[PDB]
Amino acid sequence: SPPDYSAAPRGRFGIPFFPVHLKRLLILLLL
Repeated sequence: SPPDYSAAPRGRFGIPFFPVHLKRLLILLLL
């Protein structure tokens, strides 16, 4: 391809490590 931009933004409309805490809820539910 041409190069891409998948370097996830943060501190302005972006994806920090947020799904950790939530997937940890699901893992605990399973546990």
